[PDB]
Amino acid sequence: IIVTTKNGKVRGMNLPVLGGTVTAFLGIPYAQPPLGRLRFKKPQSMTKWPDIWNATKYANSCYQNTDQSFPGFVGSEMWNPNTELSEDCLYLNVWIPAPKPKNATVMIWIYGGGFQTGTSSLHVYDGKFLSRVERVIVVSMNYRVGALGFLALPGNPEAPGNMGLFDQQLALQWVQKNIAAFGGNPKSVTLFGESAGAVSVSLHLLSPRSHPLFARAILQSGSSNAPWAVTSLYEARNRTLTLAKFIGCSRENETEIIKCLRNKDPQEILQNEVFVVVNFGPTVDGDFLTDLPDTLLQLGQFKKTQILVGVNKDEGTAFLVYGAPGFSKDNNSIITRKEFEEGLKIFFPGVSEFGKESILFHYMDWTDDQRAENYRDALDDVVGDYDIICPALEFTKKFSEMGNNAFFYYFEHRSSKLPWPEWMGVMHGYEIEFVFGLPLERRANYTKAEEILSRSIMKRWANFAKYGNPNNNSTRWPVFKSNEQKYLTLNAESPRVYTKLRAQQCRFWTLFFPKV
Ligand SMILES: *[C@@H]1O[C@H](CO[C@@H]2O[C@@H](C)[C@@H](O)[C@@H](O)[C@@H]2O)[C@@H](O[C@@H]2O[C@H](CO)[C@@H](O[C@@H]3O[C@H](CO)[C@@H](O)[C@H](O[C@H]4O[C@H](CO)[C@@H](O)[C@H](O)[C@@H]4O)[C@@H]3O)[C@H](O)[C@H]2NC(C)=O)[C@H](O)[C@H]1NC(C)=O
Ligand SMILES: *[C@@H]1O[C@H](CO)[C@@H](O)[C@H](O)[C@H]1NC(C)=O
Ligand SMILES: *[C@@H]1O[C@H](CO)[C@@H](O)[C@H](O)[C@H]1NC(C)=O
Ligand SMILES: *[C@@H]1O[C@H](CO)[C@@H](O)[C@H](O)[C@H]1NC(C)=O
Repeated sequence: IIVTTKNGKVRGMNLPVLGGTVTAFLGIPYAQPPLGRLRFKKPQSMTKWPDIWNATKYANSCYQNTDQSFPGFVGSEMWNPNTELSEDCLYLNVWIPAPKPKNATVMIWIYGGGFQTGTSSLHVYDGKFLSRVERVIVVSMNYRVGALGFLALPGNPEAPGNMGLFDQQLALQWVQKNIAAFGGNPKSVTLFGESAGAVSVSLHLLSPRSHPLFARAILQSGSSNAPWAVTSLYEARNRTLTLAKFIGCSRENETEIIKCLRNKDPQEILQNEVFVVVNFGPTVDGDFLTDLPDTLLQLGQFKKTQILVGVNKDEGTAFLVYGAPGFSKDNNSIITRKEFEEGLKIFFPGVSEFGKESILFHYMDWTDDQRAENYRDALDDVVGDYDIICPALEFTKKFSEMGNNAFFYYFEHRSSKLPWPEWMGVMHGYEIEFVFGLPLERRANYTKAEEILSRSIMKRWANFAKYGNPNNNSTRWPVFKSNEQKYLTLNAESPRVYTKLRAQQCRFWTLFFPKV
């Protein structure tokens, strides 16, 4: 099982997957290690090796602070890295079906994590089931996060900004030059990702030099037009200078502020990263991204192709348990009105006190919901609608006004193995295990219905990658058009077709709230 690339030969391994076999290549380098003078710089093309690269084990994860908000709790630690942390982390993984195909569709996964955390070696990102069941080739790459991936000085090639996004772009370039040798069709590539990875996929749609590197796109719970996605270039010069003051590298000569940072330790950078305020994420760098995503969308400046977008029913709950008063994973988080208004101050830092009164009126005082859970559920809807759902709906509507086919889903199933409490519902991030087919292993002790639901989701995802349409006697997933705006619910009982998701709420965020 040796495949010959353009930089050398790589060895793989065969995995027993669901009574069959899947060939996996874990840890193929796609760029020179960004060590020394290459730190904070854009990735350089990988050098050649005459030997055989073994690629039989998940490579290193990029340096990142780990989540320690809930010690020992699996619901938080399942997202922490599971390999050694090092700056030498620019590697990718490939999963080829067995027997080897000849022109298989390729699906490339881009993990999320607020552009500060994440790795492709997580168990929930294991592509072997998807390659087995749907006979697609699955690719995933590690890209730099935090300051080491998004430290920005305007126009300074020592730290230009969006380095982590260029890491993804170079990994897409590797697929165009090498996936044919593995049995994949370089003209049938689909990008899919979740949260910050969905922001990444939607930024590749807005980056012209990425257009020829893929065919279609899938956005799970994220889009680059979200309020938290992209900063301006001056906003990114600040924070970069603020970090320099905290770490002790303040210079009046800018290009040598980076020479001081290149000689600090990676753990030293991570400890001062958090004191700056997404502290180091995508910016309008003028190279990868030339304008704010909302401007590029209004100008029609994006790749014209099909997209598949969707959100989960309870997007906001995961946000609230990490920094909102009254919320806890150890009780029902029944909050008072005072705690509600303090939650708005956290998630709406600059808005006025009348702006917060507008939110409270449209989500609470406009109706008669006198349940004890009113303020709690409404604050989940406020954060979910403002930060995830309504931006994703606006992204899909823009692609539809221009005449591109789009498909929208509404995930409603809560995993029977969800470790978080019940008040959090269908959380941000917990559709991924159904997309990657984890309920198919009967030893994982998912319900039989969850295995069926997972096979359905994997089929719809793979159909969209292969044919540009997720759809047969099953419930048809209609096209999302700008007028009717039909979407499909994803659940274990019976998927339903509805129209205009959260329409009243999104009309408040896009038509009325900007005016207060
Ligand atoms: C759900 O849980 C949250 C989180 O609380 C934490 O988990 C709980 C399961 C429980 O173990 C808690 O003890 C634990 O902190 C609850 O929200 C927290 O509520 C507590 C009070 O119950 C708040 O702590 C208090 O805050 C005040 C500062 O504004 C201050 O007056 C208090 O200190 C005084 O009183 C204590 C006695 O409690 C005394 O020891 C001190 O010396 C002092 O006099 C006290 O620190 C937390 O700030 C709250 N947390 C947040 C994030 O807001 C929540 O109430 C609970 N909900 C339900 C419905 O049960
Ligand atoms: C690569 O894998 C082969 C086959 O298992 C093994 O013989 C070899 O030792 C490995 N290479 C290294 C450097 O360990
Ligand atoms: C794969 O399909 C593309 C069109 O999608 C075609 O141009 C190409 O020749 C095919 N390659 C192989 C190896 O079958
Ligand atoms: C970043 O911006 C804040 C707000 O204007 C300012 O006070 C601070 O000095 C800036 N940080 C710099 C220039 O390092």
